[PDB]
Amino acid sequence: MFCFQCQETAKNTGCTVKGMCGKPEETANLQDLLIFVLRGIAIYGEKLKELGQPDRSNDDFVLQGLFATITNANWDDARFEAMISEGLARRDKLRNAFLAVYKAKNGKDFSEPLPEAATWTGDSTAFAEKAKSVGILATENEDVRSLRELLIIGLKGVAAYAEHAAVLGFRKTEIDEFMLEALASTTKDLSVDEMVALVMKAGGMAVTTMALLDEANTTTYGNPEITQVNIGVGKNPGILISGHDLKDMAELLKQTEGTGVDVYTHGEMLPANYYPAFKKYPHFVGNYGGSWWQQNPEFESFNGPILLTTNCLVPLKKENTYLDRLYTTGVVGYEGAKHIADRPAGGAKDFSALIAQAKKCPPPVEIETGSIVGGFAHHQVLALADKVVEAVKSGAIKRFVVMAGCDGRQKSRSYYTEVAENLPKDTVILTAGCAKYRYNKLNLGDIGGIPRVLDAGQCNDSYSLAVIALKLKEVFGLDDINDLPVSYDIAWYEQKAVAVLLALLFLGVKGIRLGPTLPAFLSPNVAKVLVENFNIKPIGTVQDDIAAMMAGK
Ligand code: SF4
Repeated sequence: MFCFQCQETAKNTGCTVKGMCGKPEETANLQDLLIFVLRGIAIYGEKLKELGQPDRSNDDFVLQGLFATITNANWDDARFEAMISEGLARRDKLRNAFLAVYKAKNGKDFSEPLPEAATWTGDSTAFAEKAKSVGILATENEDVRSLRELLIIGLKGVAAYAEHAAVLGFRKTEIDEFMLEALASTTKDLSVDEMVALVMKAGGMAVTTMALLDEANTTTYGNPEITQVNIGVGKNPGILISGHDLKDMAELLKQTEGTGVDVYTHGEMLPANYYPAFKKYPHFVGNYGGSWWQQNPEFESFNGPILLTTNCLVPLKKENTYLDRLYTTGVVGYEGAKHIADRPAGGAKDFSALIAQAKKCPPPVEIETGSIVGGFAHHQVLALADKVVEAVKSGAIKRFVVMAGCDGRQKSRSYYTEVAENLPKDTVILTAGCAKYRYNKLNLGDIGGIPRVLDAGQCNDSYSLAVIALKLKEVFGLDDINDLPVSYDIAWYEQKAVAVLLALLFLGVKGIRLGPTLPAFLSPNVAKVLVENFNIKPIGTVQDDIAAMMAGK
């Protein structure tokens, strides 16, 4: 196999036998075949737009197909076979529509050479073998491979956020059009300038999509606000909801109300605690456990059903017993886990089986007590702008350090904890995404009532951090966002984090430290471009990086 799209890729080079995440050969290869079929859809969908007859009927299928191939999203080979088969059928529908429109506009049959992604077909028995030859290693030039895969990796991150927006009824044609432009581009022979421009365009579409998801989430559930979140437990059976999808949360809360089953969040659902629409339910207890990579023992000890709305779902250990109460939904899949089907238009998912099972379960094991404070998204922080700016001006707050992003399991990640612990006491950490779990249960206190860790929310709520930085740029009358007293020490893990990074590069943020290692999918020459254009940096020692950041370097 060959996969290198996440931080934990083997030898920081590529997973070749079995993924470090657990993804086996067969699954990895099926994901490659799905992306190949998506490129085929893209080739005809882009041509139909160019002819003036765009067909948007595959928008959601494309988002969902890309999302299903994100790290720790979907482990169910039968789901990938179904998506490949359905993708071939959708592709051929687009092909036949394109052939007819082309013939009408040109007075002759289409006869131009097309990439294999546009024309190959087979039944599911053919998938495993074909999959071997249509993966990443089919592109041998290292710079073409690097810029095509960087584009697809950021694009999948954008697709995940676009899917959450779409679930909530928010869509923009430019996003779905770009999915096909970007996919199709990876079958074309393009100059380096053209390939780099597409990656930067992906960063601008990450800005568009992150803004759209921020609009979707806050229009539907309110602006996040300062909240103290219990991390202890109650004495009722519960359901634990994990991943990122807030509409699933809204429906689970409504369905569990009055049933005697409590709701708990996990992982990237912690920010559901911050939204006014959800704070109104008394049976919403708080947040259980820690980061995604700790979920085997914590899903076990939770005792009730667990609902994965998105990644990260990690394979069970052999001694884990919770498969019978593990539920997937959305693009998530796992062999042997019960899947909650998509809601129909104008309808709701049905979580009744989780509720019935919960009542047969013991209450959660308490693994810690106390609280986490959060809800500092853009409306809440701008509400405090005068106090924050006074603190800057008085020197009470010397610097902000953005430590947003995505966590993972490697030991080197203790760096982020150590940076948080060792930063001077007149600094404030800004965070979003599960990278927060390296430092959100410390006792760093506050500065004149402003907490020293400000959690804006999910990794997508890195959007709020950019909005805050742009506002402060204007308040301080600066010509360059980089001259703010803000440093960026971002942790990444999978493809959403990469989308966030590309958004920040599109916004002109330079000097970012990215870790705990750099992507395997940057060739030497592509790494150099990003260094020359954006001064991206690897992490160094805790003491060295703190001292450089405090100097604005
Ligand atoms: S998703 Fe990450 S750990 Fe899993 S196979 Fe790909 S690079 Fe390896």
